Amino acid sequence: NAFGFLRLPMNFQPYDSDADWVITGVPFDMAGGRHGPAAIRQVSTNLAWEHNRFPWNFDMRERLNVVDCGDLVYAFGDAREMSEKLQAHAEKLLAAGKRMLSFGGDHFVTLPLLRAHAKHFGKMALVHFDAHTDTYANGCEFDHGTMFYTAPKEGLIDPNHSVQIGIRTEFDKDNGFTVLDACQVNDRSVDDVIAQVKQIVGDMPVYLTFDIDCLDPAFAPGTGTPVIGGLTSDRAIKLVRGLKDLNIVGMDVVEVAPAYDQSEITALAAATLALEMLYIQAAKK
Amino acid sequence: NAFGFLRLPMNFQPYDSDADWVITGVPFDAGGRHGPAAIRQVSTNLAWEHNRFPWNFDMRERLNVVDCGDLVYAFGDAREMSEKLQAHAEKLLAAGKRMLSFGGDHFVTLPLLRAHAKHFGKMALVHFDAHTDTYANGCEFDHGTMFYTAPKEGLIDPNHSVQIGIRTEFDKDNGFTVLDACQVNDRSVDDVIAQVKQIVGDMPVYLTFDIDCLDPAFAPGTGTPVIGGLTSDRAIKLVRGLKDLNIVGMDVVEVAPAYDQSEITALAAATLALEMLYIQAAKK
Amino acid sequence: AFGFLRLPMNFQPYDSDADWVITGVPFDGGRHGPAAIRQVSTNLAWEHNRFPWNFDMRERLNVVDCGDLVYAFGDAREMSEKLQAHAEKLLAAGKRMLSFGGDHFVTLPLLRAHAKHFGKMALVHFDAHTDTYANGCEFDHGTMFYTAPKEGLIDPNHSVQIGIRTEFDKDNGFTVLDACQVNDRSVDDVIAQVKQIVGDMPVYLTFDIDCLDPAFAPGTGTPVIGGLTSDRAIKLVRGLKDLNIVGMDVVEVAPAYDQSEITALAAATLALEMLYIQAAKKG
Amino acid sequence: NAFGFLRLPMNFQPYDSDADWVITGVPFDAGGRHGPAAIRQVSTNLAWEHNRFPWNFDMRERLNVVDCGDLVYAFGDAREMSEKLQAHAEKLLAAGKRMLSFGGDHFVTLPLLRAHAKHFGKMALVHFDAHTDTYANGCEFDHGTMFYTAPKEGLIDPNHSVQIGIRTEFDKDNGFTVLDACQVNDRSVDDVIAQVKQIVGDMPVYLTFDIDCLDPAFAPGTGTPVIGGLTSDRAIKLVRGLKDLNIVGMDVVEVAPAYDQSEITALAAATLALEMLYIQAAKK
Amino acid sequence: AFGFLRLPMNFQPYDSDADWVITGVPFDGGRHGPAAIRQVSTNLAWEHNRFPWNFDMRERLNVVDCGDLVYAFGDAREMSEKLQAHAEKLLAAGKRMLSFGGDHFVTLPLLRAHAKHFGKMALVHFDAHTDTYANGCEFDHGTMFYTAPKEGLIDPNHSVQIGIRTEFDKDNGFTVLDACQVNDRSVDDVIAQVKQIVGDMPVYLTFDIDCLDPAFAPGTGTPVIGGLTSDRAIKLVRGLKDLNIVGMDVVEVAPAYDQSEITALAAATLALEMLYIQAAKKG
Amino acid sequence: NAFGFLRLPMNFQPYDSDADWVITGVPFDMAGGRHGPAAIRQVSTNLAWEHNRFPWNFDMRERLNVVDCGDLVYAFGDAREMSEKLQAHAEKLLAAGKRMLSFGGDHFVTLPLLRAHAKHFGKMALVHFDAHTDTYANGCEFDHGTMFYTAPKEGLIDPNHSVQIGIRTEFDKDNGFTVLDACQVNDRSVDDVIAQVKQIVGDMPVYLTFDIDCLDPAFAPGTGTPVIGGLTSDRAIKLVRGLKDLNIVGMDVVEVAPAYDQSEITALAAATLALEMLYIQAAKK
Ligand SMILES: [Mn+2]
Ligand SMILES: [Mn+2]
Ligand SMILES: [Mn+2]
Ligand SMILES: [Mn+2]
Ligand SMILES: [Mn+2]
Ligand SMILES: [Mn+2]
Ligand SMILES: [Mn+2]
Ligand SMILES: [Mn+2]
Ligand SMILES: [Mn+2]
Ligand SMILES: [Mn+2]
Ligand SMILES: [Mn+2]
Ligand SMILES: [Mn+2]
Repeated sequence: NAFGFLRLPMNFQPYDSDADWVITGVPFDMAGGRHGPAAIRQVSTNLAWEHNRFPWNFDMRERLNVVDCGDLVYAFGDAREMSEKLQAHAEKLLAAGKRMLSFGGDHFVTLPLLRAHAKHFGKMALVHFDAHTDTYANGCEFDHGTMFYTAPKEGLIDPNHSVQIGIRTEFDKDNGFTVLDACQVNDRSVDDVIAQVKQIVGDMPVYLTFDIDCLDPAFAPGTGTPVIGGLTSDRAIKLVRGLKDLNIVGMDVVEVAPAYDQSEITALAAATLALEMLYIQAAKK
Repeated sequence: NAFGFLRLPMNFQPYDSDADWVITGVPFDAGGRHGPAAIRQVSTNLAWEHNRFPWNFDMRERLNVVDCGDLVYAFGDAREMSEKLQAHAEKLLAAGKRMLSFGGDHFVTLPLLRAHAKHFGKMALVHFDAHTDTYANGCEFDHGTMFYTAPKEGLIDPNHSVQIGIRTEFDKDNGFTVLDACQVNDRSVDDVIAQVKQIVGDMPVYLTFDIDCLDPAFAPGTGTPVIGGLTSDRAIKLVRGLKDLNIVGMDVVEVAPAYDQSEITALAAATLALEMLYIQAAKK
Repeated sequence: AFGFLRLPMNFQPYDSDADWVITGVPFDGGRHGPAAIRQVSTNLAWEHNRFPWNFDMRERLNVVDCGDLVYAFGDAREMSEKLQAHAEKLLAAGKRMLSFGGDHFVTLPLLRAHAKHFGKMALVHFDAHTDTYANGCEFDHGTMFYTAPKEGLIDPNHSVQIGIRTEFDKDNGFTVLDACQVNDRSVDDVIAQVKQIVGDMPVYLTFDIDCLDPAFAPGTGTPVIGGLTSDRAIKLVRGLKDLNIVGMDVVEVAPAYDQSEITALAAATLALEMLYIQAAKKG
Repeated sequence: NAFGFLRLPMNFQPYDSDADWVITGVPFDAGGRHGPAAIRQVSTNLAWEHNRFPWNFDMRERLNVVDCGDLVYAFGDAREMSEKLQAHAEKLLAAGKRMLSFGGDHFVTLPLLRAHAKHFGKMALVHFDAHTDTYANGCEFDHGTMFYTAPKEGLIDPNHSVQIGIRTEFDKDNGFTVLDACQVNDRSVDDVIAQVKQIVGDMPVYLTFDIDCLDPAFAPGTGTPVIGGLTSDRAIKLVRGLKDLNIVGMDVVEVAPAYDQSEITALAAATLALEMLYIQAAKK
Repeated sequence: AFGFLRLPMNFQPYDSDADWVITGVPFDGGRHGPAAIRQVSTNLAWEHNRFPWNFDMRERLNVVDCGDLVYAFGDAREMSEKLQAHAEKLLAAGKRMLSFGGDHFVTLPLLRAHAKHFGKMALVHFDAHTDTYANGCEFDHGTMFYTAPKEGLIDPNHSVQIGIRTEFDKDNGFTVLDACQVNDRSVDDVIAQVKQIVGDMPVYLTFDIDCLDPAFAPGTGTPVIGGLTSDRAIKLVRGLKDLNIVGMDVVEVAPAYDQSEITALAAATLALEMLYIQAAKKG
Repeated sequence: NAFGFLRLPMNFQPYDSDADWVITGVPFDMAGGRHGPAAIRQVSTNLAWEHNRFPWNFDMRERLNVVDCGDLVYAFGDAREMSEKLQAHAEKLLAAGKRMLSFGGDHFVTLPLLRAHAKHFGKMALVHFDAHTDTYANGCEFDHGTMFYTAPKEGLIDPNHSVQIGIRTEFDKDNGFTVLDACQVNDRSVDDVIAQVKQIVGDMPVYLTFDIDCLDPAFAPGTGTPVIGGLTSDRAIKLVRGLKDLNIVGMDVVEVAPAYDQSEITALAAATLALEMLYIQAAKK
């Protein structure tokens, strides 16, 4: 109570709660993204004092019952156990009617989530903010750059209605994934880019995943794999806000590595983005 | 002598000096006390330029600026800081001097507004910040309440005031014109300045600049950060675009050196401060 | 596997199958610039094709890193002389130079060696400063582009200075594209004007990292607010492909003032782009 | 559940729990608010040890410890923090629980002393700090005045109290025995502990630990640092040497994470905290 | 001039006039340990005779640095196998090893190679942890000195563990000199007991940097308060001269958590002492 | 006024003031010791609130008129001008009857000071706290490791009554300088070491110079040339305090490089040592 993200209530038995949205922390890397959820929670008090978060004219916590269920408990080193307890957690939540905002953690945390969400929402469109496309063909079982190769192959997402925003590194130009790379995103208007995004997604249900490395290192230095020429936090937030009218079933923010943060501005970016992900959900009501 | 901000002369008895502009540091409340120190130390970066770019003249040739050090007051006592600070300002103003002031908590502006209102009348406030600082029901010494109190005491006129760079909850119905960061970041400097001049009119202006207006990327060293702010480039051009307004006093506040990174925030504040001085000099 | 971008170290590069040689020049807190740049560059090494390129620079050029220049602990005079000798023998053997600072001063020896082998050059200069101070000490950064034209090394009248944010001289023949306008103009616009100024002349490309705004390059000794973004820096560099760049360096990185290695990463990324735009013209 | 300090259970309704010891965080005033957060985050470093060295048993097997989170109070209001904090403590104490408390400003101890005095009588204070915190003429909410006020309100008896690690000006004439850092650093642990036991007697003890007691080399993360302090090794052995005293409550305060370096200070505090728990457990 | 302590790099060290070879083993935030250690070591290089010694180690041993071990980005199994192969071929050619971590796990391959060439060894272990966990993952730091005795690589009964500050097993044959007593006893006292435990057996010297108190070595991934000072660490290492040390490593340095480079400097200084005490016995 | 070190009065015209002791800052390196005096001043407020600085039972500022004259103004790059304006400054102060506590800055700052002091006090005994002996035979004209070679050769100090405390690096064992190296200093009692110091110095006038690198890097990380195995701040302060009965004519603290400081603990060590240097002067009265 008054102890989680944004001073929301902790509830460690959330499956039968009245919550609409459950926040879950997943401290996991396989560096230093393990403390991402702690850092995000700790800095979110910056945001909590606004009754109506700018620029909105209503309070999210009045339109949505959001609870923080803490962090996922699993064997210290084991990633298989992480992955299985994460998908299990996610399935039990979805079956109870709840929706998920999730804090990472390694981006790999997303595969368990997509798997669980796919069972309840069908094949999904992926809106992916990152500097990496994370479609690596031959990597380790738990590599965090291989999950959006594995997800289409397991029929979890449809590349042909997915969009990858802020890319700045080598990628495969023929996946059916539409790559809106940081170069053009930075040189195009937010409206322009949202228009193109909406055209691709359709009315398909969306999973929204945001690796913080998508922001330029100056705006978000606290990440393990930085790439220069990224987005501003102002552009990120405007883009996220522009996704209001999509059918976003679930969402997560990942790769925040507090050990490389500077005066918390990377955790602040994640907490503000996570809150915007909530407000756009509340604004559809 | 050669020891204060920008290697300007220290003068701890400025009231009868032949200085036009007096720099005053006010170390007051986290940890924005070293704001003035940080600003002065980093300012030597700028001092070597004879004509600070992009100006084609030397501010120091057109204006006598002296740095009078920091305001002495009972260490924790805030009611002393205010009375000592207003008195300082009143005596400087009566002697014909003008003030560039370094914070320090943003609250320090309210004493300076009281002092300035007695000498210049009701003012227009040009307010760069991420917060509107109009909180109605707060502690008498809360930093985010100065622009609720000031209109109520008749110091400033909301209806010619403007609040630039806002990124947090505010009050749309109170007379202040709020140019939010979302907007300012998407609009040209000329567009915004035009609008600023429209609202302000011919009226006299007190310019207050809370560094949290700048995005934490450029001003990480602040106590209450908000993402999606202004760049240093935009902040400096906007400030430079107020040349033609009647700016009677000015301050830069909320630099918390504990959270600064490679002295970036203090550099921005000192640069902005210097630009505030050139605006004055380019009219003389 | 051990030098910049996991390239081969070759401490005997004068006779070698390499077409380009990377040389660290630790010199003054920019001693450690070259180390910082190498260490962070592994972030880029894993990309077969460095985005947004369509091929691997490593398959179009043999590039080797011969380490750092050895000179007397404090003697800058030996530093200069051993630096210019180093280049003269590299440039002599039909090998090019990407060099890492280090003090910006390091460019002046390199310009002396380059002028003997390519003639008077156009200077493409990324910096917040113009570095043209006449009445300055013998070994001093800032003064090089007063000395270099008087020694007939570069032609101011085809030289361009990009990102300037500080006091400078308007009447000396250098074209200054200050950070105020560079940030308000399109890259294409600026590149067009660069190409117009330089013409067909061989260019030396020098990049003082303070050109970037301190938010992006905090790790610098002489920082100035209101500079360029890394995005704009990289697009401008990339836009110089069609010019004839004979030599290039990246200087002023100071790790003691770096934050989460972002200055070093910006310099390593720019340096890699300087290599790609070379590889772009040979293939 | 598995979420609080040392991965212990959270329980936000601890008053009727079957817990022996309750951990409470009090975020209050620079920037010692994140003291509790910092302590909890770093504490996982210790949690993996089943028998925390050098003990030959597991504290968690002998004691039910729960973490009840942080004290909620009106954000800036300090008079609320005190009344809410004393009430919290009184209700826990009446229910038979004992308190390990994380600061937070050192001032938080005075409410906890009021609560404890009602349940345990007048106490002996064992006080590790670089400051004596006995300032007579201060603000009602000044951190360095709690051990002037507490004797005057009859909460503690100076004549069985001891102040360990002092490195700054103090008052020799007020009943407290002051073991200065110069002395403690030159004397064996057994020597000092002998003396501590002599002074304290059989009387009940409240153990308060301000982290600035540790030399800034080991606890850089503090707001008022003083050189020539204690090592973490000496601090932990001294604390461990109080096993036989009747310690009724305990706290660790003044961890300012903004000034911490690689989480060293928070680690020391959490380790010391855990040792405070083992002292209790080794008597049960 | 480019490796540790400005020693020569030699990427082909198997046939070389060197008697000792320095090898970085970047492995997991200890990837960057070896770099950090090399970069800071120049602080020591300028001393002809490293204090308090009466001669130059560099004039009694040929020491070279062959860089870092090349292995698959994430495959630790290849890391181990290429590491043990590396050592087996070095130890085979009559060359010794000072190695830099890197994860402490790196020692286990090195112990496998060393045991084949020197037999079962006494372990002199500086760490806050005993690293004897039985029921742990295949590749995991902490478990090595459970695996190493079961594989007959070391003899617990002549092995000593110095600086322990955490849970451990009292009954397994290892002699634990915990940081509580080590800090309360004289170096001579402790060295005497070390010499008594080890006897005439060949020793492998492994130094996990968390042994030092976090105040002295902040840059570590698993820190524990109440550890050793660098002064005491260096005096203890120095006191092992008369023992027969066949191989040595320094591990767990994590720069992401270092403060003003003091952890790296402590490790580079210890490593240099490990070299002097070798040079002490040959001259 | 109330603006210098320890909130003491600034006085930029100190030669004819009533001060006994003048504090002078010398921002100079030839890295990053230039801001040493600023850092020292800024952190000294930590100390200023104690009326009687522990462990003393009197107030220094009651027994001594101490003023801070600011920093020495000279040509930005030129060290010759630094050196000459520094010695000139020092001579004018000494001739006026004033005594000097000086903040560095590069250790080289000491040569101008010794030169000026020698003219007024004669040949001096040097009490030197540092990890380096600074007796380098062949270095640059302004090398900061060569000044205590140059000073005996110019007849400024007598090595045979000088003592070098906390040494941890290669030095020349036959200078007549008595080296009390950190190894033994750390293993010997403070009384023991002071006794030996007093025996060597005699009643000769002492210049006390303290390079902060003498402290172990953990206690004082903010220096350019660190060496491990140094002294604690507690031992440094006790030793300095033990020099009360020597005839210390002048004093300085040098090499504080704020760019490598951690939470100001290096500047705090210098400011506390500098204050102790003042209290021992006041305690003889
Ligand atoms: Mn990414
Ligand atoms: Mn990703
Ligand atoms: Mn604000
Ligand atoms: Mn404000
Ligand atoms: Mn520059
Ligand atoms: Mn330059
Ligand atoms: Mn205290
Ligand atoms: Mn206290
Ligand atoms: Mn360990
Ligand atoms: Mn270990
Ligand atoms: Mn030294
Ligand atoms: Mn020295």
